[PDB]
Amino acid sequence: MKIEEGKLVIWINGDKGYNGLAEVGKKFEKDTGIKVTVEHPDKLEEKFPQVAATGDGPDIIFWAHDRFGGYAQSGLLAEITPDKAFQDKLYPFTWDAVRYNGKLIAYPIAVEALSLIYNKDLLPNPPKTWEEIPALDKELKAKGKSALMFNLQEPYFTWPLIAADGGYAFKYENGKYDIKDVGVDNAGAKAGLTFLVDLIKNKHMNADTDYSIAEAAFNKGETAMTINGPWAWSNIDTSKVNYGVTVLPTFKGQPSKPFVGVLSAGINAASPNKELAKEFLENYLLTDEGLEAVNKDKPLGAVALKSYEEELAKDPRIAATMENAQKGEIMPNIPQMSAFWYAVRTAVINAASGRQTVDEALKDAQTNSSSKTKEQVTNVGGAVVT
Ligand SMILES: OC[C@H]1O[C@H](O[C@H]2[C@H](O)[C@@H](O)[C@@H](O)O[C@@H]2CO)[C@H](O)[C@@H](O)[C@@H]1O
Repeated sequence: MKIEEGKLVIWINGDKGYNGLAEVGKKFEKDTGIKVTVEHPDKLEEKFPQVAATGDGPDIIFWAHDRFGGYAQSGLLAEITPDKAFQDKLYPFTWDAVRYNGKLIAYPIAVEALSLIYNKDLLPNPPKTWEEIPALDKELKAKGKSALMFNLQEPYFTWPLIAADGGYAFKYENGKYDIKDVGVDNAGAKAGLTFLVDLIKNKHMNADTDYSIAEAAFNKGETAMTINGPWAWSNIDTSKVNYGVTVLPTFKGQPSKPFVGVLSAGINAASPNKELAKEFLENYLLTDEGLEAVNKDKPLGAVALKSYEEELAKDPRIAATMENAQKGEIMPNIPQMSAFWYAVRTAVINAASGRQTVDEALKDAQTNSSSKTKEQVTNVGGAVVT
């Protein structure tokens, strides 16, 4: 109703291959007459639940699977209906990532994990440990370069270090995540965040560094290393930088443990075009030709579609992505994930900027993460005085 019948509107993050996705949309339109419009709103993962709560928003939303349990619990995502032959085309573990309360609530697209990206002309042998980074930066600074820059504003990028020596989100046991058993303020989490904060205090990193600042610096050759996902490789290809993609550094001898996302496509529960969305996703996007179009724009990572992953696997960068994914953990998709991420975002930004100590910051994050959230998608705009 509110979403227009007879067309598809799609939202996807602006760092992904939205132009390639639009090409698949234009093919669909040429074949079927059905217009497909791709948009990449800022903060789409916050906008979606707000507008979808009223029956508006896109027909299809692309995001990592971790947000989708919350959306489904709120009644905002449709159960999908792929048949067995279709399900056979994708890796079983990717279907598990989009299963919520026994139901499939999105189409898996690709497996995303962070890797260490390095400039082979500044650093032909990248460091195997976090511990050696301060000395490396000291050496490079004397010559007008830095060792490492990555996004310090989103906790996704610092999580691998927090988790390395023992940090965790929710304990999983016997078919359930226990929201009362959270691992954000244990000794391992404290050790990792303390190491990051010390890097900042010793002027090896800047607390204000964000995604754009880090990407620009790496791609200009000002910093020897960054931490990012497969989507970023396209812009580095364009840049003058000769780069490699490798395993994340260890911390206290333990592998960094990135939280692994499955980029997924959910169908708005209010869409009058659920059948059109199914046809588009199963018969146009999740094909070798469709994924190629998106992947050529911005790499997806290790795709869920078996036939195309076999092609993409011939690539040391994908081998590295998989190595890092296997050392980390697939994110939970439970509704509590939103609270978890907001809590850890606050702790990381506050500790990095010197607004809180590490102990103070993570104690707060532990409290909010483990608080069973009576969640609402209501807002002030619908409020009425009674
Ligand atoms: O930083 C917290 C943030 O992490 C994840 O978002 C990732 C996403 O998985 C990637 O596809 C890519 O877009 O980078 C994002 C971080 O900027 C979680 O998916 C998200 O819920 C969480 O807020």
